[PDB]
Amino acid sequence: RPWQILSQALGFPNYDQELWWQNTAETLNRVLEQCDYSVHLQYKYLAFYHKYILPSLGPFRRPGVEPEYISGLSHGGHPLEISVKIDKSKTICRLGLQAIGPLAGTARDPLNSFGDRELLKNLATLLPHVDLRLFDHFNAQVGLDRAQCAVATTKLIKESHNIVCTSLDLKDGEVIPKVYFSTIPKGLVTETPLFDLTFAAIEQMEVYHKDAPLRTALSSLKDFLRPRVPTDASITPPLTGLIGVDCIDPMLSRLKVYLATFRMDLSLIRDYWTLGGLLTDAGTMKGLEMVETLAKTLLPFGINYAMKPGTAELAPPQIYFPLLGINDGFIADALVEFFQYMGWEDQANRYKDELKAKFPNVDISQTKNVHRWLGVAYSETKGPSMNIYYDVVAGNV
Amino acid sequence: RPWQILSQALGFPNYDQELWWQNTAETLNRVLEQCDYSVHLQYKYLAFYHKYILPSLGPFRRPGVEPEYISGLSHGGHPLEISVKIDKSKTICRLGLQAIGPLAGTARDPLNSFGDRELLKNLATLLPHVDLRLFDHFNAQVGLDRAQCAVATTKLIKESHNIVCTSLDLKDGEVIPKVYFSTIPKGLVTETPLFDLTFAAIEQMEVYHKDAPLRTALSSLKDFLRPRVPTDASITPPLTGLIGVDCIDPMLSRLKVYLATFRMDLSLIRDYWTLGGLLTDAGTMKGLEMVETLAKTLRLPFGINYAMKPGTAELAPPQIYFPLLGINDGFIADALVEFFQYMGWEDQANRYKDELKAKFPNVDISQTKNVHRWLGVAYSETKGPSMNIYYDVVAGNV
Amino acid sequence: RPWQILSQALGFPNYDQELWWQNTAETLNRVLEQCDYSVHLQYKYLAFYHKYILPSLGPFRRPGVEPEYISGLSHGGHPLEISVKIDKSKTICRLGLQAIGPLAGTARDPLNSFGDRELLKNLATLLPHVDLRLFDHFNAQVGLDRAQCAVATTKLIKESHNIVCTSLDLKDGEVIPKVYFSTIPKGLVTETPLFDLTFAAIEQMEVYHKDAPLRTALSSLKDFLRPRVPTDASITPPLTGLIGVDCIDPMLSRLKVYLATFRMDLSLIRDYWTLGGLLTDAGTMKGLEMVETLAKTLLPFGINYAMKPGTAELAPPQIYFPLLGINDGFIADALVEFFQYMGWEDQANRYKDELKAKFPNVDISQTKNVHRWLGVAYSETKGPSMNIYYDVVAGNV
Amino acid sequence: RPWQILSQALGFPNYDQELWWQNTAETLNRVLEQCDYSVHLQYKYLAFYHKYILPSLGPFRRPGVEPEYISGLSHGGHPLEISVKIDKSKTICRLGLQAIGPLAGTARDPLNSFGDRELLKNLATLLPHVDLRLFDHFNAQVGLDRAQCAVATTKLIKESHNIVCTSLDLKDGEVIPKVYFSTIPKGLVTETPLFDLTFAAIEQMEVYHKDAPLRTALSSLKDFLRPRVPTDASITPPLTGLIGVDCIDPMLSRLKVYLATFRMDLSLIRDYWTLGGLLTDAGTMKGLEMVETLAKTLRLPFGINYAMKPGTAELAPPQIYFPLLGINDGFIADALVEFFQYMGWEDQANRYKDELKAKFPNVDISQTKNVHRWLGVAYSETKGPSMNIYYDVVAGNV
Ligand SMILES: CC(C)=CCSP(=O)(O)OP(=O)(O)O
Ligand SMILES: CC(C)=CCSP(=O)(O)OP(=O)(O)O
Ligand SMILES: CC(C)=CCSP(=O)(O)OP(=O)(O)O
Ligand SMILES: CC(C)=CCSP(=O)(O)OP(=O)(O)O
Repeated sequence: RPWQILSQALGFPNYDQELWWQNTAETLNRVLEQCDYSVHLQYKYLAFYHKYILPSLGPFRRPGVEPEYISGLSHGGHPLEISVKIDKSKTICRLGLQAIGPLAGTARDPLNSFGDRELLKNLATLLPHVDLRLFDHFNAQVGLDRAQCAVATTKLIKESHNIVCTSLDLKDGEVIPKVYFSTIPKGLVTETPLFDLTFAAIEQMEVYHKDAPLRTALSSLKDFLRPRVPTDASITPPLTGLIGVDCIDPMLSRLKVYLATFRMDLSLIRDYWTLGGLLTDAGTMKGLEMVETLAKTLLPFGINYAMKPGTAELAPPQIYFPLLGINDGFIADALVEFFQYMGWEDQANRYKDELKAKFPNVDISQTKNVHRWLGVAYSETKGPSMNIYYDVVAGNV
Repeated sequence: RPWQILSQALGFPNYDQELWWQNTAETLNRVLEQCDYSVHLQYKYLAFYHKYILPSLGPFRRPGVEPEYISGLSHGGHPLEISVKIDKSKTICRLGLQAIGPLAGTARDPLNSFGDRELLKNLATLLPHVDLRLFDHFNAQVGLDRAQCAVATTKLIKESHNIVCTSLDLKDGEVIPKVYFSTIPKGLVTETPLFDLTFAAIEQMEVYHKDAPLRTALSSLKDFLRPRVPTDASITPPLTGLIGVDCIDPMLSRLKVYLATFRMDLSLIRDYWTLGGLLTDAGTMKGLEMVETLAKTLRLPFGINYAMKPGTAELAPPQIYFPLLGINDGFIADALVEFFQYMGWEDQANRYKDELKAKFPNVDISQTKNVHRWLGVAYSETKGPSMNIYYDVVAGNV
Repeated sequence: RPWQILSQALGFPNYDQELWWQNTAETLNRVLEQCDYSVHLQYKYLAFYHKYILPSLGPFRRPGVEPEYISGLSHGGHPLEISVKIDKSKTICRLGLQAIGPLAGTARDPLNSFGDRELLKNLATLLPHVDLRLFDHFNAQVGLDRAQCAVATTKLIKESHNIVCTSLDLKDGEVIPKVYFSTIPKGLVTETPLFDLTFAAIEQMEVYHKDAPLRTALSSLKDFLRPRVPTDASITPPLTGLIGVDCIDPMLSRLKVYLATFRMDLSLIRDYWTLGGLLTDAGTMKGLEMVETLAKTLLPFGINYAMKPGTAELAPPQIYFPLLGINDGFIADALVEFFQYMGWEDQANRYKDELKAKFPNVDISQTKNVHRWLGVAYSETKGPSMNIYYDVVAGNV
Repeated sequence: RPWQILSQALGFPNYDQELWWQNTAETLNRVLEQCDYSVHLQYKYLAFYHKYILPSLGPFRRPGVEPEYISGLSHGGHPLEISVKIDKSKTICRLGLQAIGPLAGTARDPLNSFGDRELLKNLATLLPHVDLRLFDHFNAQVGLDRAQCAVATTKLIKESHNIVCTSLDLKDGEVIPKVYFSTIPKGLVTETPLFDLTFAAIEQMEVYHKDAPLRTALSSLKDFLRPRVPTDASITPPLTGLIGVDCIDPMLSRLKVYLATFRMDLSLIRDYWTLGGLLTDAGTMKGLEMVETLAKTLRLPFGINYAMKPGTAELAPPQIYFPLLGINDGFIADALVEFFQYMGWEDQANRYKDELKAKFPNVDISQTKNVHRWLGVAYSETKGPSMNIYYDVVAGNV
């Protein structure tokens, strides 16, 4: 099996990397098999994961060994998630991580400011299509000096001592990086409103200055958000908490503005999904039925407005439902029912057996931590989609 | 001696680092001694150099071993310079380099786009006051993807396959990084005028949006440069070829706009120094006599560097850089002694030649023409006159 | 293809490693395909080669870039060879290299004394069955301090500034290391006879002291060699120039004593093969016919006497014929004829097309450097074998 | 100060190295100052420590972070000791460590079999006089394959999962390595008596075969030890538990055979020191009074170390090591002052307590019982009396 072959061939530089492999790689290889990646792509991705991702993941938190840096990405504080993006026809595997520098969570690096850019630099000599210009732009806008980072750690819980995180889409035989920047540490430290920081950083992008359509989309977005998020410097949800970009040509990159809120009823779902009455068309409304049916059939909620250069009109967001604390057997039964509702008969018939087989060390009918998030979207061109985000480590124990 | 002691204590991870040390570290230790750094600071800076700078310098170009990446920083293609900044009261040592990545000058990294940021990342965990925000800003504005980098190499000579370089001021017991970004590769690849892209990148700075004084200074600078540099996309002089920042809090960083030109007579020196008649005050005019006297007392382009700081609205006179490559180093030393006497820097005059000899003991500096590379001169209202001398250390040692 | 997939997944830490891959890995993957290794084993070996062997190979000598260390292993000074061991039924791929330290061929490391042990140390945490005790034993016996190493470089050509080299058999899904130690630098520097050094080092082995059979074999070997090699300190072939061991349990390791000579006529072949009349049995004589037929159908010659603990009697040696300077098209036609002589019809029918396909950048009917060595052996239990050693780099240009 | 200056210049690759430095480097710099090393040598040894020793020390065991490998070298499981060797005329500083590989104490490396040789390889390219031949010889004789290593861990406590450790004498402006190999894991796994395997490994040395004097010394040693240590495979005292060599030319290396025992009265001290009546001369007998006086003036085993050199046929008296773990460090200091007065080392007596305090400023050394770990004493005919004091640096700093 590819994960086993690579272990045999490569070994491990240190014990932390060995443990990360022993607790994630079998699962990943299972995911890639189940999403119908060829064997050559299984090897591609697993070898990549070994060489580039294992060293970025830092120490493997476990009984008796408490890392200086604790991630918010998972229940046990491990900076890793594996996610699937499901259509009608295909499923795509993705990794989400924080790349942990070797002084992270200590005075020389209080918010783990460097690990993600170091990974991306390695990715840029590895991969011909990786572009760091949007990364560098937002790092310059929302990054903090060391003194500022220290101040931020006094005002945030241990699981939120971070500015950046990274995802890698394993798609089209390639690795496609995306990054997300948190606005919160900068908001806190400079006592600037999150709304102003977020849009100030966006409006200084080189692509913003060249693309009139993007400027039109953002002004619509701004007009929707301005009345709904704080005008002052509080961290009072609903709030503009992350900015997302693809690490590709800035003209092709999607710009992502993520709201976080703890409150989500039907009125709020409607309001977010339709941008307050702005989107009334039949595609948007079909999406909204889907989201409402999902809520019925079933950490902050997330609303992610994604914009692309050359497009003047906003689309409906992706909405993220937190699943931490809900039984994983129930979630699986709920998703099967939702998949039948969508007419995704093949996804419905396989979901629960393939979930078991991803996570053989665990009884999903007893766990509550393995599904962490679910995102749903509807695109005008691409159709409906579902993202399921798993705490791999929780599922491997 | 410190450079010897660190060799014995540290050794070398590879032969290229050993050769770098053997061709630069004696000289550097000499310079620090001559600028009256304490012994503890000599160790501090030499140990730092060994740990952080040696691995960043790449292969040591020499007969039989042609690196894939050739730097424009020195005559022999070595990515290193050492410079001294001389006042009346003190002398400061500084290093200039390019941090060479391990695939530099090959298809995976045609313009050496990553080494400098990697060095700076290491400097940020080392040093409590290092800030990368201006670095990242300009890297986003003037940097290029791989395909663009490959295009750029087809339009530039081998010595100009670069976007960034780094300097380290060894001052106040600290290491203070500065970086410089070339506008040329982006100008060439996007077929944009250098003036436009330089100012477009500056005007998108976070500090530009917060600081009215800086905007005002740049607006005056723009009015002066717009008529004097190309409005088209040519690389002809005078041109806006580099943008410089300090890797510190953006509010305290100096923003530097560097012109390169090959033509420099007395009228041009006047025009640059006074910003075309804009500066007429007595401090400016004293600076101008000094610079005129230097030009009289004495290939690469001339440089003119306008340096602007947040919170200051008015432009100051630039620093002017005289190129010295190809002029005998014994002559340059005699000229500098005379200039130092003119300034009333009697102590600097009396020591300059003997210290020059002692900086470069393994080569007869009176026979060479490549060791002094540049000379910069400035006058500040608050600081007084200054001189920067930039040496091709490797040419002084091989 | 696996070599391509790994390139894509892994990239390269530096340009030298990239060039080594671009000039050897396609060939290796071709060899492994032709010897019928499964795809999973192709990935195993190619991933291993990338992680462990590429960094050990040092700079890639090429026009404009002259390394400080020049290896004798190949025509262009590259420290690599790939070899095949051919039976009737199977073919085994092996790598031979010198692991180049980062100060090799300079004053801090004049004979490249450290790179091979550093590779083996990495192999010992990678592989459960690797044993370093025989390595360390012979390193202690024939290794030299820095001053001695400097003296040795003044008395040897640049291509002989070495004490150790390494081979890796790619067999049974495993990597099996072997090492060879040169007696010459120590002989030269201490003005000790090679015969005395070689046997002194052997007789101080822990296994020699425990195994009466081995002591009996070596005393027979000593009685054969003593009259035929110098009693003085000259490097006058025939001479005892290398000692070989397997990096496994000392009780299972074969101990190999290699003679080098520039003179090889029928009388000498006979004398070496039969240990001077000592071996007269029908197995030995069939071997000898085979070797004689090979010579007829077609750097020093090599004679390698291999002994194993628990066996009191000597076996016939392996004899190594240097092929440098003989046309590679001719060698292929000669080997095809020899394979027919042996009744290895399948090996005969495939040898020349598979040779072409290993080395697609080159016209074998014009080159003289690609076959470097041929070894032949006959074992009482295992049967006849042939080892062919290729200059991979010469074959890739 | 040098330890501060190197921190500022070098920083740390990871937090474990930072913590090591923060808990040992001040103390080390203190020791070097107190032994009258020049400032240049302080830098030399501190820079060396940073580059070569910090990464070899592994994780820094502390509350909340339990490393996979736990060393027996110190009370807190930290693989480091600092020791001073005191004469009448000088004091020499030495480091003892285990070089912790990155899979140590796990299935891929159960007895930490590789870190020490990796450090020594780095030392061989650093230092012109380092020689690995004796290291490799004993590693071949007493080392174990992985399966054997896993068996050994089932028969030994966690603090004894080791085969090798390393010491570095900081002497003559140089670093001189020594290594020690434990015979215990091989004794246990092969069910061989410790006496037999110790001498079997020694007798296969290349130098043993060339040097009649060394063979004669060992033959006398064997006659003395054979009746006193087990003839069976038990780990009971007295036992031959370590073999020591210098990593230098085998002809100049001292070969050290160390006994460990828990029982030490005046008759036993006499028996060990005189090799059972074998040594009766006036130098030996003066040494013996000294050692008797030390025992009177004052848990781990006692150590007795017989040290033999090629070209010497006759045995000398051993060095005897008194274990001090569990005895108050204020008391030990008062005892040593008294012993120093007895020796007529008035200067050593007058400074010992104040320097002890200043070596360990972040802990009150009068309250601790773990800081002095061992005391060794020797007498040479050619060299005079000596004392080695071994400190648990980490226990003195945390
Ligand atoms: C960081 C979290 C929990 C979600 C980010 S939204 P995403 O990038 O995972 O979703 P897409 O890949 O854009 O479909
Ligand atoms: C890199 C070159 C040739 C010139 C840079 S100007 P500088 O930064 O060296 O001069 P100052 O340090 O600003 O005085
Ligand atoms: C070093 C050279 C050219 C030959 C060594 S003999 P070998 O080990 O390659 O042959 P075997 O693998 O023992 O059949
Ligand atoms: C490692 C331990 C506890 C004792 C070793 S004896 P030593 O080598 O430290 O003493 P000397 O350096 O030989 O004086």
